Amino acid sequence: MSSVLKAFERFTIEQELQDRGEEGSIPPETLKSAVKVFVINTPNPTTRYQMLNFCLRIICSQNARASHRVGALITLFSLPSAGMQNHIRLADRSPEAQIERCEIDGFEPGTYRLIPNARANLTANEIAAYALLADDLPPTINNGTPYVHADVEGQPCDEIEQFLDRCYSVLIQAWVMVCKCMTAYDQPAGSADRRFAKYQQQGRLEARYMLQPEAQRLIQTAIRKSLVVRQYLTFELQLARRQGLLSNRYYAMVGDIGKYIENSGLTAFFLTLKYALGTKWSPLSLAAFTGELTKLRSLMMLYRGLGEQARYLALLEAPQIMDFAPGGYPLIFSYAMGVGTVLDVQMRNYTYARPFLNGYYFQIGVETARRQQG
Amino acid sequence: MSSVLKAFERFTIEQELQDRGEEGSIPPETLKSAVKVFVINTPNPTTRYQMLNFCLRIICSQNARASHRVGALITLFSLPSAGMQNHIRLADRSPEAQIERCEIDGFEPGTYRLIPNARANLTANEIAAYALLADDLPPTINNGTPYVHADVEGQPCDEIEQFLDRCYSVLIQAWVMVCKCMTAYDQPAGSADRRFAKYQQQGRLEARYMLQPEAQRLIQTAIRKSLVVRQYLTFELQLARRQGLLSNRYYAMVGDIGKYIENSGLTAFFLTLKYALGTKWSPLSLAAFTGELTKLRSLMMLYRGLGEQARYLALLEAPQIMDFAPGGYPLIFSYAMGVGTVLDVQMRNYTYARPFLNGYYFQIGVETARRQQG
RNA sequence: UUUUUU
RNA sequence: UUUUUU
RNA sequence: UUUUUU
Repeated sequence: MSSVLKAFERFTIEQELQDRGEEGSIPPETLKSAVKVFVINTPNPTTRYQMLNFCLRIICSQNARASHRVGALITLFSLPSAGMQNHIRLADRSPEAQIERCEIDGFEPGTYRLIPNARANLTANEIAAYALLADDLPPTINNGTPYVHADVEGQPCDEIEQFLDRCYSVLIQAWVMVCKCMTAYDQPAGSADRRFAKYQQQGRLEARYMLQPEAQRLIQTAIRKSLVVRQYLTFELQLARRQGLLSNRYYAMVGDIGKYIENSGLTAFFLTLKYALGTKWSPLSLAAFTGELTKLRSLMMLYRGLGEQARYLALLEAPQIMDFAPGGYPLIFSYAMGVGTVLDVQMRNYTYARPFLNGYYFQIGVETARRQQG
Repeated sequence: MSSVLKAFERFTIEQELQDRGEEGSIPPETLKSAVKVFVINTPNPTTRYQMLNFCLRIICSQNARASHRVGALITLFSLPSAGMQNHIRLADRSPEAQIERCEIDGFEPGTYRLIPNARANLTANEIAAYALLADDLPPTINNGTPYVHADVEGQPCDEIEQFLDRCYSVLIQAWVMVCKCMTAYDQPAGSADRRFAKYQQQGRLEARYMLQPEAQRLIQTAIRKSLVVRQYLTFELQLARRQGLLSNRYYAMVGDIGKYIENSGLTAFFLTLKYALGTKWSPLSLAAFTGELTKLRSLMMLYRGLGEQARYLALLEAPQIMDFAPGGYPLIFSYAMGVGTVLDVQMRNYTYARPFLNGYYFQIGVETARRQQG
């Protein structure tokens, strides 16, 4: 019959799209750890280099609380700001944060101790705790500094332009690790290898401030296992896609790597799109099977409806990412892999063997490709 | 099925075009090095020749700060201005700059020292620093001067018209190096060879003021690794495409070389356009594969939407350049190369062998071409 | 009534 | 749940 | 990421 099929499609579409909710939903007000973020009123470049080393060590430290690592990351990714108050008021949106502003006047010389402002609210004890924290690197980190070349922490900085080189090499390493932070981990990544090669050859990444592979993996894990940091990263990426061609050097790098971050972890979805709705002959083989096809169509409507942040799924780990799973269309997925295994050799390195991979439809993908070619 | 394919196309288009943001986006206010640019109130041609040699040496110097090289380049490319204040207020737009105007009254005779104005704010110490900086050429630069013929720095200039010849030969060499500054480097470039031959034979380039190959490579690198300079270059090119046929000699040369600068580094994109959407028979072979085709169509919409500056991608290194990468359509790219390898012998010198180059589709390009011909 | 998979 | 490439 | 030609 026919009208049954039409009602079937309309039902699929509605049941998928109904998970939209309201965009301005203020979720339940849960427990939120108090975070202390460091703000520097006037642009003291030596203070900022000190703070960058401070926070990189905090994050690299092992005996640090999660709120400590979060204050560290939110201060670190917010150092290039001119007026840092109104740039931390950007993370202020995030519901899972109750940050308090720490008005830093400087560092006690030669040591990691802090020098608070007058209006700021700080006691010496927490300062000493921070100090004893800021020097606790794991034993695998060689030479007691996160960088590969130990002298870098010792290099003095009083000119804004050198601090900018240092800060930006640091942050580009950070974002490059964020790229595969939720997906590929505990593994030396050829992908991050190549992204680092590219950003060196582009002169944005300076081997003068390269970080050791283990410190890279460490900051990757440390940013993954926090959330307010990733909400702030998404705030930043959505600012960096809002600027025109005229931009800072920072936001430019931000967007350049965001072009790699976006659409993270939805690989099976997009590969199915590519090797079934891209190759003009897939319904030529899978024409009977409209369930998966309307499934995918619903998924695309959902994607576009989700908003601009739809690309930051695996980053924000919002619930919706479960939808696009390849379980919702295993036959078309098996065919898409059976195609990609011959229309690409690079894809043969994908974890495409799934529990629900149809063997015969993968075989049909293979044979269709080999007939297209042979 | 069909409606799946239609939704697929619409989704591709939207996901590509949504990266537009807002044209007037004022990015995050990051750290910006203070730049001192030299302004000459009244048209003193001897002062301007002195300043041109001053800045060319500064840029060629090795022990100079980045803010120094930036002040140098922004003064150099802004010497032909009549009222230099309101021509530096053009670079004033750029967010990554906080330039301060240096009201120069002249040079102390026989030396590189500067003579400030009354209202200007300058101390002797920075003047001496500038002086000791302005004479620090690398050892590979022969004869202690950037030019090939040493006497040129010694040639006195009091008449505007000679200063103009010198200045403009300098600047045309600069722009010719800018042409392949982000793309092809650390290599003697036959392209810059031919552009220099052309601009000599056109009488715009004067072998009297030719610069040595190594000094060329040096200024190329020095302009690449700065950004505010490239934002100012783009300001200039967008002024030079706004004048009619009636123009100065300067802006005319500017635009003439901009016709080579524009659409920089997007070569794979345009070659795919040329050898797949140019040759009227490519869908004749690749008709099934509509994914890449709608991909390209989205790319073109994005290009046109980006604005007039869309041609200055690799120059401005704005984030968007990542989009047009040949990774987003490897099969059509392999076919386009398999075609261009027979419909052109010049293209055989392109770095077309990519990791994701399909061998069989390159082979199909080759065979289709050889059947068209044979 | 329920019962596989994600 | 994730996993190739840019 | 880039890479031929004008």
